[PDB]
Amino acid sequence: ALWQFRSMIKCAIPGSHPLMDFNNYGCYCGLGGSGTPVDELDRCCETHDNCYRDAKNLDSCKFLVDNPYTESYSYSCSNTEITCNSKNNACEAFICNCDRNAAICFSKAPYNKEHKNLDTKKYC
Ligand SMILES: CCCCOC(=O)c1ccccc1C(=O)OCCCC
Ligand SMILES: [Ca+2]
Ligand SMILES: [Ca+2]
Ligand SMILES: [Ca+2]
Ligand SMILES: [Cl-]
Repeated sequence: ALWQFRSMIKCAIPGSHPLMDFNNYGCYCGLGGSGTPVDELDRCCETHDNCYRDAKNLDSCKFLVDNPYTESYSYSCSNTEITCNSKNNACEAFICNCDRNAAICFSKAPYNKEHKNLDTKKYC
């Protein structure tokens, strides 16, 4: 669920304020996205967006208000490492992996301050 992804990001990058660091960054970090990602951080976000698009295609899975962000799963944080609980159902596990792969991706991508609140109408 959305709150758990923020909390995952804080797990992987203890310095971070996720909402202020990664919301409205580049072309993809943020509600929807358009164009081509501007750096590898933005591409992590585009990959997360597409991970969610796939999960919605799982005929197996029907999310409240069709938003996988509404679906809570179980995970834990130990020393910077994220673990998705194996007892999450197939839909939860899918979302859990989208979020973990994105948190780990954000953790290893250079953070370019020029790309925070990018003018997306122009650059994306
Ligand atoms: C399916 C309707 C979309 C609903 O908005 C959200 O869940 C949402 C809410 C708060 C912060 C970020 C997002 C987001 O980044 O969502 C990405 C979905 C873009 C269509
Ligand atoms: Ca985000
Ligand atoms: Ca997005
Ligand atoms: Ca659930
Ligand atoms: Cl966020």
